[PDB]
Amino acid sequence: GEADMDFLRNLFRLLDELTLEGVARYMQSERCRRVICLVGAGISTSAGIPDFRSPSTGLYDNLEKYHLPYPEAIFEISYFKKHPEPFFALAKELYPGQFKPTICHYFMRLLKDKGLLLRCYTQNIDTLERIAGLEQEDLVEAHGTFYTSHCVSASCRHEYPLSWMKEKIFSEVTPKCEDCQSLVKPDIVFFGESLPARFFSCMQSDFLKVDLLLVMGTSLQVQPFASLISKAPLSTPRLLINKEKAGQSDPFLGMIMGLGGGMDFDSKKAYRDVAWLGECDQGCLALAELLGWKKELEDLVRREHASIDAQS
Ligand SMILES: [Zn+2]
Repeated sequence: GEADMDFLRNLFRLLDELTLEGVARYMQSERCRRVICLVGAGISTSAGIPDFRSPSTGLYDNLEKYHLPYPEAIFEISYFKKHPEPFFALAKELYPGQFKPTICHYFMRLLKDKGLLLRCYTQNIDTLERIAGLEQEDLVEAHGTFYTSHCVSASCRHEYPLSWMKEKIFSEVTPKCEDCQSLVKPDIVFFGESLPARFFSCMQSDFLKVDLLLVMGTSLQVQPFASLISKAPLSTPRLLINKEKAGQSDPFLGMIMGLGGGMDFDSKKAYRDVAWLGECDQGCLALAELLGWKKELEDLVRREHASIDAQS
């Protein structure tokens, strides 16, 4: 309890039918023991996370002053080591503290609480999964996280807490290691940086025994997820909850998808994939209701959001 408050204070085998109802019944069967969620930006839009693709907002205004050689440079490790300022100016905007987890995030928290969540693979860097209660062990953050930070020197790797980093960034002080003076950066996985070994190992193990895949707030044709979805055993049901199904646009990926076990919701061969088109929060609300978890989710969201306001 006090630990939860300190945590927040510092921060701030098949379906009967191919329908959401069918998935809910499957989830209540004894065969559904391991669930993997693959999530993208769509699960955080209701929290107020902006569309990072638009220069519209004042998000990148502070950056049009450092003159980056190419867009990806702000997340490239060799560039960071020579010019850390741009990334830290952007991180000031991205660090957690201004947003609360959504209904969708707390739904995954329930899966955790109930012993159903094997793993949550996320493309986001808003830290909302962790704020919602998911622990490192439950997560494969494709692009890393701002929650942990480490000295960039391979011979050092000293770790630093969120409050240590948070203070520096808001004070606009470039974080330096206290042991070796090298730069310290949040554990966002930069181009040219190796990701934790755990990522590959989870990707190679988790889909062998998964009983259900919940894909939310992301297109199926996204670099990481495209491959993971086809790794699950052939009998594993897969549910997509997103506002719209993405269109084609690219022959190789498309063909590889059709030949490798990609989602099949509508063909004559469809047998285990379900698409539920609408807002992620609405979809999790719908699913929770079918499972008899409406009130529990309700109280969870209300209570966690209130703890965040209270801080303490
Ligand atoms: Zn160091």
